[PDB]
Amino acid sequence: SMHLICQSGDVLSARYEIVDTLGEGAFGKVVECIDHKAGGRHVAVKIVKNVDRYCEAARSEIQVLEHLNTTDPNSTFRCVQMLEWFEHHGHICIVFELLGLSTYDFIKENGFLPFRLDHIRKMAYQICKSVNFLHSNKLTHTDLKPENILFVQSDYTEAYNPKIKRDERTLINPDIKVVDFGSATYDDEHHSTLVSTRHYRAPEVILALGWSQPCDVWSIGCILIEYYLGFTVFPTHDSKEHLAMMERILGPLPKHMIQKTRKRKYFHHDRLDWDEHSSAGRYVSRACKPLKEFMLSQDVEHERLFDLIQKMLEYDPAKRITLREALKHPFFDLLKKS
Ligand SMILES: Nc1ncc2cc3cnccc3c(N)c2n1
Repeated sequence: SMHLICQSGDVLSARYEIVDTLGEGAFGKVVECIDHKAGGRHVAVKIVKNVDRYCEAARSEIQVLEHLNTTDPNSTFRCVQMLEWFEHHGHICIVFELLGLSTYDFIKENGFLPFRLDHIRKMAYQICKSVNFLHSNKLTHTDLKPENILFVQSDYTEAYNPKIKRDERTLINPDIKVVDFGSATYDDEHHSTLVSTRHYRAPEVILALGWSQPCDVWSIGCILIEYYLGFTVFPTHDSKEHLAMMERILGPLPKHMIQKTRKRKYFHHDRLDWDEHSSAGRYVSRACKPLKEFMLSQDVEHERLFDLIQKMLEYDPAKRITLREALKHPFFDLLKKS
């Protein structure tokens, strides 16, 4: 039914002409449109599947963006601006400023290669500033991932970089914004037991110990390592394998978190019940590595990045670095006068 109303040429709300699809999910899709009542300006419209789960998420997102766009009308803190919302043939549609590619599509279309370190630095700072602003307003985003970070403009120059032997796309401007506030939760709201997309899920979430702001910090840690590597660090759908991956990369989970989890399935007597010599086990041993072994250079800037990531990927949420502390980290010094 959604395909009936989201095609090129369609006009929504007697105003917005659909050009093309920007992205799709189980929530619905986002299409680029020409706004004929605003001079031809292109915008992005999110058309939400007509399903209670996703409908409530959209009403929720509207609430949250009205708050944030009011607090921060100039978008100093880099949340996407919502321009309008409306109903179209029973579907909630939310209009946003049009942005560039997500950091995920860019990596994908560039052959799954990493970003340059100086871009990672600017991007990381903006992500941390943005989400920290959410945290100031008693909000957790809960679904941070590279699909939900978008370049403001994804214009690029090309050069034959013979370090790979292939034409290369290089970002002109690495500014980003954060999108997708339909899972965002206030400190006082009910916290659902399963949040975040699998690969960016914090261990307190997987183990169902409760969560709040710190789980975003774990997500940002994952995002940063993917920017550095150009691939997903926890490419698994299974929770136990995910936990095994964490151990191979970050070492054993804290005894005290294991004792507390309602998810007894995953464990035996204080250790993860994981057979290293199994098929999946041997894959994890050879693929996954201790964090620091992923570094591509001993150069101090690389070390600095990896120190920050390590602190974002602290298992115990109570000990995990906060974004307020993260913004003062030495990795970011190169962005400041002195
Ligand atoms: N290019 C572009 N521009 C704005 C967007 C807003 C969005 C707002 N919420 C979710 C997804 C969204 C997108 N994929 C967007 N894509």
